[PDB]
Amino acid sequence: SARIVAGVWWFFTLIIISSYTANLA
Amino acid sequence: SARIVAGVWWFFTLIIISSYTANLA
Repeated sequence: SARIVAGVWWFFTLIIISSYTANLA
Repeated sequence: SARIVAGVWWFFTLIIISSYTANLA
């Protein structure tokens, strides 16, 4: 139950931080 | 107590490494 939550949130924050890095770049 | 310290520090080092990567790019 919590595993998919952690996974989805992890993917979410991953794409977000990568996008931030790219934009700043 | 320590949870928000780890969180804030994580956010901090996150912004810093993203900024470094972007700048170097």
